[PDB]
Amino acid sequence: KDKEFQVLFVLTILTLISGTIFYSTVEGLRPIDALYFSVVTLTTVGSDISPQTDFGKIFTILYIFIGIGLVFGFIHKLAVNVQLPSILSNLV
Amino acid sequence: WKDKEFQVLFVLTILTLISGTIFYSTVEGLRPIDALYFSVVTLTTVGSDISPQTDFGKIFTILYIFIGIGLVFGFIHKLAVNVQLPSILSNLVPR
Amino acid sequence: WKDKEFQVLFVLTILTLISGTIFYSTVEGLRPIDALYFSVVTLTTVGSDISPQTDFGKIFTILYIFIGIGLVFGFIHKLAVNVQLPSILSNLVPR
Amino acid sequence: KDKEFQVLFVLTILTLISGTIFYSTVEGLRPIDALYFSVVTLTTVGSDISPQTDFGKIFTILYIFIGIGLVFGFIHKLAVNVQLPSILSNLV
Ligand SMILES: [Cl-]
Ligand SMILES: [Cl-]
Ligand SMILES: [Cl-]
Ligand SMILES: [Cl-]
Ligand SMILES: [K+]
Ligand SMILES: [K+]
Ligand SMILES: [K+]
Ligand SMILES: [K+]
Ligand SMILES: [K+]
Ligand SMILES: [K+]
Ligand SMILES: [K+]
Ligand SMILES: [K+]
Ligand SMILES: [K+]
Repeated sequence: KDKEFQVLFVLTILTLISGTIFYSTVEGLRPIDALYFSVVTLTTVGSDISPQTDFGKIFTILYIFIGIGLVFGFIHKLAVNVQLPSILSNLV
Repeated sequence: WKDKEFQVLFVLTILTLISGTIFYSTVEGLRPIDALYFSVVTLTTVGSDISPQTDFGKIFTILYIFIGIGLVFGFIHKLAVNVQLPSILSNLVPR
Repeated sequence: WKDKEFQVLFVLTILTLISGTIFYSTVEGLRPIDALYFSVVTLTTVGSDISPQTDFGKIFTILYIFIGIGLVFGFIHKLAVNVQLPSILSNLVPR
Repeated sequence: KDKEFQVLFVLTILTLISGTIFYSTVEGLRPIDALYFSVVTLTTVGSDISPQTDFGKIFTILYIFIGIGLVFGFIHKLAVNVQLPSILSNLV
């Protein structure tokens, strides 16, 4: 029972939905490719493509500053939840 | 204005991004918007789909990376703790 | 063996990298060494020069990123504090 | 006077030298491009190329695990030293 995790999850999903909508409508990517671009951008993995429109470039700059902190907060909380069963099985 | 460290990191981040925009548009021939995009994705460690083509560009980018990552991520951290986190919390209050 | 959290993160990291090696060599057709390279650069956030071409590959990679980054960086942190830092310190002692 | 910073600097330079030597001899890159590859790898910015030899791929995997922590420790210490004059000029 972790409302902090639940809220971070919601915020992450909503942020990825917004990017998917944006890149699929403004940059003309298939939904899966718009989601992929959004994910590799906010996780800092990085893309092998870039936006073609000035609007898309500006959006991506702002999207990084809006979303990078949240995404890494979520990744951290996710890691705690995913590794804890193994830690506890190896402890008590 | 309450957190002076945040104020400094913000100004330094803006100046760093202006410097990169000027550099890449002059030396690497990018349009200013593409030079700003390149600077942002580089200093946040996202990475661009392109890379510098000139030796000057490569050397500058190495130095810009080392100095710039620390500042931009210091700014992102302060933005998260001083702006985004309080805004999220406020927006979760039932009214 | 003294730090059980480090032990768990190490094993989980190895299993995660084996899973990626198997996945990318089967679904994306990469040689195993290229699948391992891709998995490593992806989960450390370095990023590859390539990207998945199949929709299965794209979906898997999104999930692998979210689960894998946290584990691999947990491992890197533990490796730094429990192995690399004590080794550096020991190697700086005049004898 | 910061021996911690001095040591991190030395370790970083030696690590970048080793990568420059490796990628310029094994992967046939010009020195500047071997240094660039080493830097964007350890800082996690990422490269638009990859090693062509199996030896180079294996080396890069190990190089990441050997060097990423040190490089980020250095980047942090560098940031403290670079921003402190501005903070202090804005304070005392
Ligand atoms: Cl178990
Ligand atoms: Cl422009
Ligand atoms: Cl192979
Ligand atoms: Cl001053
Ligand atoms: K990338
Ligand atoms: K690329
Ligand atoms: K483009
Ligand atoms: K990239
Ligand atoms: K990165
Ligand atoms: K890359
Ligand atoms: K990257
Ligand atoms: K990159
Ligand atoms: K290659």
